[PDB]
Amino acid sequence: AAKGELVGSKVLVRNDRDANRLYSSMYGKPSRRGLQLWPEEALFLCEIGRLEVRSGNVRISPEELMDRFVEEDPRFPVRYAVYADLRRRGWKPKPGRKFGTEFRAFRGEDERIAVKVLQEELDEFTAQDILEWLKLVEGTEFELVVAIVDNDYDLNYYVFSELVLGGELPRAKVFEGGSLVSKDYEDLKRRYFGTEHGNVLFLDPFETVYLTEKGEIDPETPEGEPMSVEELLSFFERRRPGFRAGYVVYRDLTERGYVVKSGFKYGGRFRVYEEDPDREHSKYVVRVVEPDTELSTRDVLRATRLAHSVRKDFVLAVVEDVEEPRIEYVMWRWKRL
Amino acid sequence: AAKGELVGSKVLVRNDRDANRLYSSMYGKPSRRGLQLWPEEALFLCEIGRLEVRSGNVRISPEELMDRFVEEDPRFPVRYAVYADLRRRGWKPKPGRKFGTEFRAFRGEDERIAVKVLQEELDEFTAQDILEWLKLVEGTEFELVVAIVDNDYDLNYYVFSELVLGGELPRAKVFEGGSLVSKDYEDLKRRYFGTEHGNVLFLDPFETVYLTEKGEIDPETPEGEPMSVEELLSFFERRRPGFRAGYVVYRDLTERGYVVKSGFKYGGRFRVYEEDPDREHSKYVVRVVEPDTELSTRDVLRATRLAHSVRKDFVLAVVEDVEEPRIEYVMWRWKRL
Repeated sequence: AAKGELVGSKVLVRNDRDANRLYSSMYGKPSRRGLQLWPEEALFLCEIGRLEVRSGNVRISPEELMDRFVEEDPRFPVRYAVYADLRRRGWKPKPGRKFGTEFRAFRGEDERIAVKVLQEELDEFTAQDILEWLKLVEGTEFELVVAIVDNDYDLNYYVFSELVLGGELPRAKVFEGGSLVSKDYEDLKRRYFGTEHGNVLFLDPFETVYLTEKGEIDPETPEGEPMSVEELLSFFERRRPGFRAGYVVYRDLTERGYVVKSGFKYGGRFRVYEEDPDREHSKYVVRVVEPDTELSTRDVLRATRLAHSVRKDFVLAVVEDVEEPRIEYVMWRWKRL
Repeated sequence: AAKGELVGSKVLVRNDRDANRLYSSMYGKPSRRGLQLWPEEALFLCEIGRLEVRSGNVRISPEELMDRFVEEDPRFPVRYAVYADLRRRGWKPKPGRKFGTEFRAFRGEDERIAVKVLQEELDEFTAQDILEWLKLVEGTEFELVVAIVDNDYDLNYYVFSELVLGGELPRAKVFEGGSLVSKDYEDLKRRYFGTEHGNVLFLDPFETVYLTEKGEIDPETPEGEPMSVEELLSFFERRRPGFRAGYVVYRDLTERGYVVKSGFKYGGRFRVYEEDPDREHSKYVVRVVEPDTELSTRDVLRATRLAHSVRKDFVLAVVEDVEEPRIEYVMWRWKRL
C-alpha cells in the first residue's frame, strides 16, 4: 500500500512511484510537495487497502479516519456516500470547486458529469438555484447530475437538462370550472380542445382563457355579456393557485402545437402531447413554478419516480416573467449511473 | 320514457308505474307528490333516454338540462362526473347529506360507500378534515371513498381507512446527521438499527434519539459529554422540519417492533417493515402530519400512485398530541370501483 501523511484535511503521498500510480487512476491533485488526496479519496483508498495513513507517527485506521473527517465536516459522510458509489460504479470523481459542484466525474473518453450533492432534509433550494446550477455547465461537455442522499445513505441520481420546445365564433358560457359550448363546437373538439360530454363541449379554465385570447370563442356571462381575457384571468385565479403563470405556459405550449391537458393524474399541472392525444400517450408531465418558488429533494424524487412509472418525461417550467412572457424549461430525469 | 316535471332543481315523476320502476333501480326519493329526482339522477336518466323533462310546457333537452344545472350550481358537473361514472360502473348512488358526503352508493348486497367528491384545484382540506370524514362512517358498513375529479373530468377513487398498529452501552458520537458508533455495535446492527459502512455503524437522527431514550446507546458531544433526549431533539430539529412529531411516530412504530427507515425513495418520511428488512420489502410508506396540516388532492394522487408503483400501502400518521403522545393512522388506497 502507498504511504500517506495526513496534514490538515489532505493526505500527502510523497513517494513518486506511488503518487504516479494513484494519479493514473485519477486520485489526487499534484502539488509542490507531492500528490495531495482529498478526504473522500484518502478514505476510499484506505478502506480498500491501497493507502496507509499516518498523522505524525500515529497510524490512522479507516474507522478513525472516517471519525476525523466527520468531526471536521458534518457533511462529509453525505458527500462520501456519493463519492464511494461513483467509484464503485466505474466513475472517476474529482473533488473541487469547478461548476459549483462537489465533484466532476469522468468515465471512458466521453462521459463527463458535474455532481451536485443534496441531503434529504438539510438542503433547500429554489427554481432559480436550478437555473444557476445549469448555467454553470451550459455549453460544456459536462452534464448536471444531482445526487440525493437519504438519511440512511441510500442514493438517487438525476440528470437536469435544458428543454427547448419545438413548433361567428362559438358561444362559451363561463362558469367556475371553465365554460360550456353547446353549439358549433365540433371544430374545436376535433382540434382536441375541451372535453365532450353527450352533446356539449366543456372547456377547462386555461382552454377558456386561451381560446378567448386567440379569437376562437366568445365567452359570456350568464346575462350574455362578453368577458375579456383579463376578466377571465381575474375570475379564475381567485381560487386557483399560480393561475397566471400556469396560463402563460399553457399558452406557450398550445401556440406551438402541443396539446395540453390536466397533468393531475401523473402528478403535474399539465400532461403534454406532441400531436394526437387519441393516438399517442402524452410525452411530458409539467409543473409550473417561478424563480423564487421553493423546491425540495422530495419534489425531485416524487416527480421523476411518478413520471418514470408511466414512461413520461418530467419538466419544470419556470415562468421568469409573466407579462412578457419569459419561460424556460428544465427536464428532470431519474438516471442509473 | 318516463315523464318528469322540473320544479326548482328537482324532477318530479307523477306516474305511479314509472315512479315505481325508476325507484326499483334506486333512482329518486319518494315524496307526497311523487318520485323526486335529484339533478344528477334526472340528467343521467334524460341522457340515456329513460326520462323526458318539461319545465312548464317546455321540453328541456339533455343539453339544456346540463346548462340549467351548471348555472344553478357551478359544482354540479364535478359531482355529475362521479355520479355518471358510478352508475356506469354498476353502483347505485344516492345523493343526500348522510355522512357529509355527496353520495351514498350501493352495489350488490354487501358494497356500501360514502363518496366524498373533491375537485382538483378548488377543494382544500386538512388532516383534521380527513379524521372528521372518517369519524362519520366509523362503526358503519360504509367505507369512505374519496373521488377526485380533475379539471377535464377524469376520475380517481381512494378508500380512506383506519389503520391500527400491531405489536456499558455503546458510545454514539453525535453529529448533524445522527451519530457514529465505532465499537460494540453488532447487536444494534443485527436488530436492524443503523447503516453499517465498513466497520462503523451510522445511526440516523431518529435512531439516535430513540436509542438514547430507550437506554441502548450513550450519545456524546465531541468533548465526550452526554446529551439528553431533549438536547438531541433540540439539536436535530433546527434544520429538520416536523422533527418532534416525526420522532413520536418513529418511536411508536419501533416500540411495537416495526423496523423504520427513511421513506424518501418511496415518497414518504418513513418506510416501515414488519420484521426483517433483509428478507422482506417494507410494507408501509408513512407521512407524518398534524391535524392542522394543509393537504391537497395532489398529495392523495401522488402518495398513492407512488406507493402503488412499488406495491406498498401509503399511511398518513396524524400526530394529534406530541407530548402524550396521541397518534392516529389513516391508510389511503387507490382503488378501482
